[PDB]
Amino acid sequence: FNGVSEAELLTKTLPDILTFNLDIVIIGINPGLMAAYKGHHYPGPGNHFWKCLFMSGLSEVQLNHMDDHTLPGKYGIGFTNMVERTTPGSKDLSSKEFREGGRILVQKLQKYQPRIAVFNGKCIYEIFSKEVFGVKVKNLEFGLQPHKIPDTETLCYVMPSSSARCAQFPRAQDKVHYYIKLKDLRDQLKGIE
DNA sequence: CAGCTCTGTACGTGAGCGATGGACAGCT
DNA sequence: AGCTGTCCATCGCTCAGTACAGAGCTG
Repeated sequence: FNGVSEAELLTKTLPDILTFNLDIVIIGINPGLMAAYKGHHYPGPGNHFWKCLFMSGLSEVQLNHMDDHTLPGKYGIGFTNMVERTTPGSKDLSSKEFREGGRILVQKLQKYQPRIAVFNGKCIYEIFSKEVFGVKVKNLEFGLQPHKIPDTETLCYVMPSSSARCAQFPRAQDKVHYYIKLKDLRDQLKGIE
């Protein structure tokens, strides 16, 4: 990491990119090493987020992590994470951390009230749902969820993690459907006013 | 028995490493 | 021609959640 130790990166955090009146908030699991290094969302050379955002038409050009600060004003997209703490993988986080994260995340969403809270990962929505709605899902599905963030009109939309670690959706192509459906949901909500 | 939870394990792509060797040019 | 060093193509390899079997538990 250009002479920067893994030990130093694990201490770093990644600032949220949140404003009011957003259409979408991308909720990641937590910052990975490269995200902590760069100070930008999804720089992972293999992470599919920026590729899926373009292939779906949520961005009209291929953007990258360096553009994340332009996303609220130009595309109506913000960013946060279920957990603040940096680690190399999603399995380095404890259940307590996730639940402490969900409580902080629900307050952030209740403050900014985006049209749609996007869970970039199934695992984080499984914990979120149980913690915030008291609902333990039997057959948890991707896409639009039946509960709004409490005391808001904010919807919950779930996608497989943009991380390339996930073998069930091996390519950015295998996840674009969900980004397209997200775009469709947004265009519907903007049309409904 | 029949459901639950909780943990352990297995799994596809493609980008980017370091290592290796071939192509090639400079010089004698 | 013979030698030596750089460069670059290419190789093999690592590595960035999810689903599910099955043990242990419990109604």
